[PDB]
Amino acid sequence: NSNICEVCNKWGRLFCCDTCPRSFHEHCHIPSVEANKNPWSCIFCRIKTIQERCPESQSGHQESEVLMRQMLPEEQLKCEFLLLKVYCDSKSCFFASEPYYNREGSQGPQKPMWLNKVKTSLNEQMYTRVEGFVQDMRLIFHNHKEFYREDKFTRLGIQVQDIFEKNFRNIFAIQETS
Ligand SMILES: [Zn+2]
Ligand SMILES: [Zn+2]
Ligand SMILES: [Zn+2]
Repeated sequence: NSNICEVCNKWGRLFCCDTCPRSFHEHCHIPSVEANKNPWSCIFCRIKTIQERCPESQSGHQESEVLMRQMLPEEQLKCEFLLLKVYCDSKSCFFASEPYYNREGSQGPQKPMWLNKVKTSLNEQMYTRVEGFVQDMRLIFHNHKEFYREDKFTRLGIQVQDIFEKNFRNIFAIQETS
């Protein structure tokens, strides 16, 4: 197995996947690495299994259909993995914890949002459809773009949203378009 966490790229107290060479810190994995379970399979492995069991699950889908899906176990897993893919990018640090807003010429958002809040919400089964999770994820970046206006820091929101959107299209097999 790897000697660094797959998400944050640091060494430490790592839990190793039994079916692939990835490793994870306990709370870097989503869901948090399970207490017992030998063997243990990471989220990357669990998602690959879904695909392998239903190869047709990779044919293209419409986003509008994906968003209306209820959060049954497989859709819950897919949202967890998509959230983890965002945390995998180091620029996710900017969006992880609760933000505050005090900048001359801007007003904070009406509904603040952050990655750790989405993480808790998934853990607590607060989303009933995929739409709930995707709306909160996109709100993170939209709030950032609006607040930072013409400061070049706005680009961080664009960058991390692009990771999100690429991974959303991949994980939920969104039909490719120009
Ligand atoms: Zn880590
Ligand atoms: Zn694995
Ligand atoms: Zn099948």
